[PDB]
Amino acid sequence: DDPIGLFVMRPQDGEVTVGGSITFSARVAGALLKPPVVKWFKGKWVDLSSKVGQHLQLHDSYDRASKVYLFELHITDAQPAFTGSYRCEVSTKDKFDCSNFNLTVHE
Repeated sequence: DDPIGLFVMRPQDGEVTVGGSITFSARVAGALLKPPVVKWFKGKWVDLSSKVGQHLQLHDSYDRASKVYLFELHITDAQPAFTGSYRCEVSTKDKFDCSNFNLTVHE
């Protein structure tokens, strides 16, 4: 099957009800002197780090035992406009990867 890129685990499609909360995440193996770096997007160009607040938070962590980096995107009090196409981009010193996923907000 397909070549192994940077994602140990890719972000998945998600569904949430209006007012609900949902987490998206990515895992990357550290094997690397510096942590991989993540960016989350809505559409081609909206950088969600610019959108952090009552409805959106980001959290990055590392598990020493497994040497895996975890990147989380938390959406809270979901609104209908949050529906759509999203993307996770990860960089290391040597590689770049990305992964597309969708959010659907119901009700």
